[PDB]
Amino acid sequence: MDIDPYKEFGATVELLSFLPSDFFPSVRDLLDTAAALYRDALESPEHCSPHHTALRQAILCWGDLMTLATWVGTNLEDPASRDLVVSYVNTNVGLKFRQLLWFHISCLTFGRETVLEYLVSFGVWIRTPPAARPPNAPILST
Amino acid sequence: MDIDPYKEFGATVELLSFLPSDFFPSVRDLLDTAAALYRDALESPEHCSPHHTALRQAILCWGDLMTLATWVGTNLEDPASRDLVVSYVNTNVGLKFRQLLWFHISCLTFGRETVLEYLVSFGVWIRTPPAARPPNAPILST
Ligand SMILES: [Cl-]
Ligand SMILES: [Cl-]
Ligand SMILES: [Cl-]
Repeated sequence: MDIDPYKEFGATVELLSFLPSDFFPSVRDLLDTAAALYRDALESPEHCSPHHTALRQAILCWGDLMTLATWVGTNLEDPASRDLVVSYVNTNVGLKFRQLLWFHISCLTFGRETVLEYLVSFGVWIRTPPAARPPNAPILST
Repeated sequence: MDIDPYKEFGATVELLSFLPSDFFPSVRDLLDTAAALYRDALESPEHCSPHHTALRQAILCWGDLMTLATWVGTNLEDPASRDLVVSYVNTNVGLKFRQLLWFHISCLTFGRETVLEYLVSFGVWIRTPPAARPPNAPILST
């Protein structure tokens, strides 16, 4: 089987991958922000929206991923398990889940429709040769 | 925060934990049932249910778990192997993923409410002496 966590929301993995990695904030900064704003909504008994329903599972899934990454990097007596877990987290799943947190939090702050257009706008800007774009890349607001 | 993934769906971690860990099918079977019933709906871009939105996310991050497992057995010496990491996973979050997959799939097949009422009745039924219960077990259907 094969699923795109973004398809049901009107985006894809490729649309987010077209953003540069350094653009997304850290896993901890996103987690902090997700609490401060939607602490109350996330811990509620009402699916506030499919964005809330996705954000709860994603956040909990990542903690499962992080428990495993901890066990593998600490309790394997092979020393290369450190570098393998650091690589796995940076290279692979940390950035994949940094995008996912950012998408659903921004859809909740600026609305799904606003956020999507910002992707496509960012998409032309990056694809555009530098002397032909504005020095500042696009920016998200209401 | 502290997010119960069952709370927006009327249940709690303790209610799923109220059934014996023997009871929930392997993660592999549940994926097969999930792909055999809601493949096209889960891959659909249509939000089909808050259960759908949540099932999609659980499916993908079981894969992120097994992907890490693979790295360890591939990139490290064979005493630390994929079989070791996976044995760790299934000991840990393995049941947690079986309960989730079951709850959300079985909530799609039968009514959600059917499932919740089953959880309590089946849970007490297996705990009751044969002499002091009805002979026929609480069951799920429509
Ligand atoms: Cl971080
Ligand atoms: Cl392109
Ligand atoms: Cl008991």
